[PDB]
Amino acid sequence: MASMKTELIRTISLYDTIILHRHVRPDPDAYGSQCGLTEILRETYPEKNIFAVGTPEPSLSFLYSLDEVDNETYEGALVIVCDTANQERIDDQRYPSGAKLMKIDHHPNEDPYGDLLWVDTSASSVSEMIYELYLEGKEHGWKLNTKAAELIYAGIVGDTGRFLFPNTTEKTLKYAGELIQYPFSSSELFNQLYETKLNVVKLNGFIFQNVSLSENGAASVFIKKDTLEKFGTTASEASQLVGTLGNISGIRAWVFFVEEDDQIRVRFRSKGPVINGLKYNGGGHPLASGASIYSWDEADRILADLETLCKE
Repeated sequence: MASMKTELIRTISLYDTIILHRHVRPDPDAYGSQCGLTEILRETYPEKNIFAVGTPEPSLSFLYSLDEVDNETYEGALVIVCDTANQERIDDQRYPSGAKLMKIDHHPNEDPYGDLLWVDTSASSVSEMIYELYLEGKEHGWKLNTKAAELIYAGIVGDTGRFLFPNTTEKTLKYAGELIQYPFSSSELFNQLYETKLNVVKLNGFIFQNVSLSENGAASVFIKKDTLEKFGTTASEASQLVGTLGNISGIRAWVFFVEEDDQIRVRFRSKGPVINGLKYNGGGHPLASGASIYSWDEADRILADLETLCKE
């Protein structure tokens, strides 16, 4: 809604202090929406006290640095939470202690928190929504500088896997075209987003070398303790590699089994068949899913089922 968009801008003009949140374990969209908006507000309102809080992610610290804020700073503040569907995942829970709370998200509105809410499930990403907000804010004095343009672009390219994912729409590409006119270097941004440690690259090599495809295009990857120790890779590094099998000729759906301290992180992926239906105490989207498990026996039966989902 255009009105709804205007009501956010009006509210932002009104508060002297604005403190911005995002979700725990932030991804590029969280940096681009939260920090992109911070940077628009800093440029536009050099008289306001603007702060972006939370715990940084070291692989994205190159985008922007966060602030360490006192409890007193929230008194009478506007608080803005970006890209966070559930209150319990907001990084830095002090979010409701301001005078006002504003929710800007693209995930379904199951937790309809905020005094003002702007939820658009058709946006690719919350970074796209921030660029659309800025388009409506321009007429009200908003300024997008080079740093902000770079943040928003980074959000959009990280969240869509660089216009690869089904969440890419016409607006995504249009706004990216607009944003790429700012004098930041897109190629050094991509170099940094995609920079990968040699040991993780090696683990990725081990996975490619040993993957096998059934008759039905099903595939599986067991990354056990020993494997992690040998490559010096964390379980989280290993699981983040699940998406690298997607270009294999004839692959339909696959799964990673990563052995953690407490559980075994399971990651599912599919080139077509729906895999949320595969129940095992965890679900997700139709082509990307997750769950936990507690023995290899249980993994072995997930396998039998994957075979079936792929045969059918």
